Amino acid sequence: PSLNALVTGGSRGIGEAISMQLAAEGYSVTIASRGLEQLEAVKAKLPIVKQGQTHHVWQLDLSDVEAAGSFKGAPLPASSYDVFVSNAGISQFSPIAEHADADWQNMLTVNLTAPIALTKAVVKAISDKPRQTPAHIIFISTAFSKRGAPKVAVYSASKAGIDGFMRSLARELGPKGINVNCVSPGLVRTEMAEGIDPSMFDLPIRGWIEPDAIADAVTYLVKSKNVTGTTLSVDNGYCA
Amino acid sequence: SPSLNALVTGGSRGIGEAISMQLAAEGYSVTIASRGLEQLEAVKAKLPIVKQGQTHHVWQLDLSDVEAAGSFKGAPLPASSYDVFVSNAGISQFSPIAEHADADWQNMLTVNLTAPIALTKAVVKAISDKPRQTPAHIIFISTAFSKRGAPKVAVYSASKAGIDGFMRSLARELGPKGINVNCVSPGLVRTEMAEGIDPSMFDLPIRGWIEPDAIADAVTYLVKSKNVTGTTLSVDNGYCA
Amino acid sequence: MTSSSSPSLNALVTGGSRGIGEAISMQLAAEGYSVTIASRGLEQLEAVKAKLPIVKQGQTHHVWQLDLSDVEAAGSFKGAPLPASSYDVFVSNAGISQFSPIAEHADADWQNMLTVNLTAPIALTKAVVKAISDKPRQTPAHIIFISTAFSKRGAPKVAVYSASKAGIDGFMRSLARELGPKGINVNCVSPGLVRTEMAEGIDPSMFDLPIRGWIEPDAIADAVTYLVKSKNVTGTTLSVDNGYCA
Amino acid sequence: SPSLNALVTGGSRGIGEAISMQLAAEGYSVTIASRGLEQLEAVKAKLPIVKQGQTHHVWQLDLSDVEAAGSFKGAPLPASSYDVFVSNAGISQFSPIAEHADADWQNMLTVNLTAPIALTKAVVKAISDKPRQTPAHIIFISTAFSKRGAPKVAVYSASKAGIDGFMRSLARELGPKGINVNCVSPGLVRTEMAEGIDPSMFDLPIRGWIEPDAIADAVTYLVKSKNVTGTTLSVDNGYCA
Repeated sequence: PSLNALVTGGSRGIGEAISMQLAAEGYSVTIASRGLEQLEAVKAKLPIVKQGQTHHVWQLDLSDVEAAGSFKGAPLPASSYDVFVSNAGISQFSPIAEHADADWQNMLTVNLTAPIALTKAVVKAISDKPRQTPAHIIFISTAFSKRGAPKVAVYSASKAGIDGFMRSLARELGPKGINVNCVSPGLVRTEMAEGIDPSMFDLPIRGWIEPDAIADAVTYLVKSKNVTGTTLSVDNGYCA
Repeated sequence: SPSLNALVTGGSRGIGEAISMQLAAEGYSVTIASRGLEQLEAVKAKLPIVKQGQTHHVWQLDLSDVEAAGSFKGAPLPASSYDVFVSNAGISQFSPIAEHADADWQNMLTVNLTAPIALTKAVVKAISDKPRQTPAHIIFISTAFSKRGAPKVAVYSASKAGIDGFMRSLARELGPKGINVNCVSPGLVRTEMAEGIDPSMFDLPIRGWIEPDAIADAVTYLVKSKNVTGTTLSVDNGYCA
Repeated sequence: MTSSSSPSLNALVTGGSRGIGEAISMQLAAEGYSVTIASRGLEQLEAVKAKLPIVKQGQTHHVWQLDLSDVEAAGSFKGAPLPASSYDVFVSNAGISQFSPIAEHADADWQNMLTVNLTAPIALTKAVVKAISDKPRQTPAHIIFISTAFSKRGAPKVAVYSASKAGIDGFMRSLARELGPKGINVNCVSPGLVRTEMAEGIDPSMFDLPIRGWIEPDAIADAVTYLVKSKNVTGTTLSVDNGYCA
Repeated sequence: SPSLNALVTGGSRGIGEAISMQLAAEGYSVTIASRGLEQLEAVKAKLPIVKQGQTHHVWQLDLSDVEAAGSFKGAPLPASSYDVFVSNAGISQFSPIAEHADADWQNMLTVNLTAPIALTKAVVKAISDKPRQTPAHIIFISTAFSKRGAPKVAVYSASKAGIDGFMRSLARELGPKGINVNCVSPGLVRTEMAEGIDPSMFDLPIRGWIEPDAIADAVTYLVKSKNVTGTTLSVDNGYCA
C-alpha cells in the first residue's frame, strides 16, 4: 500500500529532488507551495511506480501560520501522511544592523513558525494510529545552524530553532512510532544563493552540492526505523 | 575608571534578578527591563551601589511587542550607552505539542526569540562602531532543553535553540566589531518557570534545583572575559552530559 | 548504457567477521564491492566470506587474519591479502566494549580496549591514507569509522569505552578536513545499543530511549551503505541510536 | 577557612602555571606535577600564599609513564588529599598523518589520554567514597581542535577528543558521589601549540593568540562552581563558533 508523504517547498530545487525520490520509492507525494503553475509542472514529472500511488498539489502560502496549522487547502487530511518533509525555506543574507524587519520576521515565520504549526497539525492527526513502520518527520535545516557564519544571524536562528524542535519532538513522539530528524544541507546549487557561494568558504570538499544528494539523505531516513533526534549534515565538510 | 552600563531583560525576578545584583556588585550601571513596574522598582531598590558614578535604572518593556523592543520605546538610556546586554527574558510552557494552544506558544516564541532579535539589533546598530579598550558583551540565557531534547517542551526548546543559533552567527559577525556573544544555558532553577517539574523527573548527575545565583556566576565570568565568544556555558547539573 | 570493463571496488572492513562488521561486509558485497574482512578469528571470517554475495564480474572477497590488538601489524599491513593501495573504501569497525566503574576497571583490560579501539585504527588509517592519498579519482574514497553514541552522551561505567570512540570522532573530523581535497571523504556512523556489540551489563532498558529495544546490526550497515554511495558527506557522525543522543 | 589540596599536571609551564597561580591566589594548596624539576621549584616559589596553613608541593613526574601516574609514584601526597585535580598534561604535534612518525603520535597518545586516565582512575579510587560539603572537581584541559576538524592535527585532535568522551562519561558516573567533571577547551594559546599552526590560519571571530591567564580563569570559575559537570568551557576566540 502506497504511503502518503507531505513535502513542503516541493516546487523547486531540494524539495523537487526530494519529492521525485519519494515518488520513485512508491510514495504518494503532496507538494505544497505558493507557485501553482510550478507545482503542476513538477506533479507530472513525479514517477508513478506503484499501483494506487497518486500525487497531489497543495497551493499553500508558507507564511500563513493559521492556514498551515488548519491544513487550509490540503487535498488530503493530516491523518493521511506517513511522512512529512518540512523543506519550507527562505534565506536572507544581511548584517544584523542592516537587516530589514519585514524580511527577517517573514523569514522567521516561513522557516519556523509555519513549520511548527504544520507539524502540530500532522502530529495531532497521526499520533494514535497503528503502524509497523515508524512514520517520519524530517526537517530540512542548514549547515549554518550549527557553525556560525557572519551575516546569516536570523537565518541560522530560524533553523537552529528547527533543530531544537526536532530534538524535543523526537523524544516526545518516539514512543508513538514517529521518528523525527533534520537533514542539514550546506551550500546547494539552487535559488538560495544570490551573493553567497562555496568559494567564500574553505570547504574540505570544493564546489556546490547538488539537490539530489540532499534527497538521498531524506530517502535513507524515510527508509530507516532506528534514527531519531539526529541531523544528517550534507555540507561538503562545512561543519567538520 | 568608569561605571559601564548593562542592560538585562527579565531583571525583575529569578535568574535576571540574580544576574542584575551580581552585575551591580561588580559596579555595572544596570538597567532592568520587564513588564511589571512595581516588581522593577523593588529590584532597583535592592541593586547594590559600590562605586561613585554607578546608577541603576528601570525600563518598563512588554517583552511581546517587537516594534517596542526594536525601537527602544521607554528606554532610560540610549542604546549606545550599553557595554553589556544580557537577554534573559523567557517564557516556559510544558505541553504535548498536540494540545499546545496556538496563542501560548506563538507568544512564547515572540518573547523568547523574535523580540530579543529586534532588541539585539537595536543594541548592535548602536554599539558596533564604538571604540572600547575591552570587548562588549551580548549574553543570552538559553536553556538545557535547547541542546538535549525533552518531551512536551518542543516549541520552548525551539525558541531557545533558535537563540543559540542567532548567537553563533552574531559571535562570528561581531567578533571584529569588538563584541563577544555567548549563551548561558541554565537547567532547572528555583523560580516560577513552568511548574510541576521537579529535578526528580530527570536522572541528574547532581540532584536538586539550581540556585539562580549560580547562573549569574556564569554571566559575571563571561562579562569579565575577552577571548570567549560563540560558546554556551552549561550550568545544568549535568543534564546535557 | 553498457561497458566492456566496469570495475569492482575494494572495501576493507576491520571487525567484519560478526555483528555490525558482518552486516556491513554483506551489504557492501551485495552493492558490488570486493570485500576484505579482517579480524582475529579465521573460522568466523571464512564463515562470513562464503555468505558474501557475488553479483558482479571481477568481484572476489578476501580474508585477513589480523590481531587488532597489534599496532605494528595494523600499521604494516602484515598478512594482508592485498596492499593498502587497493582499497577505495575503508571501514574501521574494530572495537571492544567494557563496563566497570572507572575505579574497579582492570588496567590491562581498559588499556587493551584503547589500543583496539583507537591506537591500532590510527595506525591502520595512516597506512591507507599514505597508500591512496595521491592516487587519482573522480569519485571520492571513503574512510568510515564505526563509533558509538556513548562518545557524544556520557553514561556511567563506560568511561574508557567512550574516550576511545570519542578519540575516533576527533580523529575523523581532523582527517575529513585534512584529506577532503585529496578526494577522501571521512565519517563516523555512531551505533546506539545493538545486539552482541555491548554484552556484560549494559542494555537499552537502562535508558529512556525514544525507541525502546536493541538495534539490528543491519541498521548500522544501512548508514554505511548510504555514506559509501555519497559524495558530499564528510566530517560527520551518522547516529543510529534509537534516539539516545537526542 | 581550610586550604583544600589541588593536583595540576603540566603545572610548570604556560597554561599549567597560570592555572596553578590562580588556584593558589584563591587559597588552594597546590601540587604541580611535571618532569622538569627546576621549573617546579621556580613556580612553587612564585605560588601566592593567602590562607592560614596553605602549603604548595611538587611532584616530579614523567607524564608518559602510565604505571607511575597510576600508582602516584614519587608524589608528595596520597591521592586521598586532593579535592581538585586539573589534568593539563599535554603535548601537541603538527604533521600530515601520512608523515606522522609512529613513535611520536603514540607518545602523544600516552601523555594526552592514557596517562591522565590512569591518573584520573587513581584520584577517583581514593576520593570516591569520602565524605564532602562542596563537590570535588576533576577538570581536564582539552583543545578546540577536539570538536572542530583542522588538517595536520589528526592524533592531537583525537587524543583530546578522548579526554572529552572520558569526562562526559565520568560526569554521569561520579556526579552522585559529589565529583564534578568538566573540560576547559583552549583555542590557540601562547606557547602551548606546536610551531607550524597559528591563529592567522582561521577566521577567528577574535584575532590573535590567547593568554594562558584566560584559560586559568575558566578553571578558577569551574573550581568555585557547584552545579556544572559534563561540560566543555571554550576559551577559543570563537574557533568553534
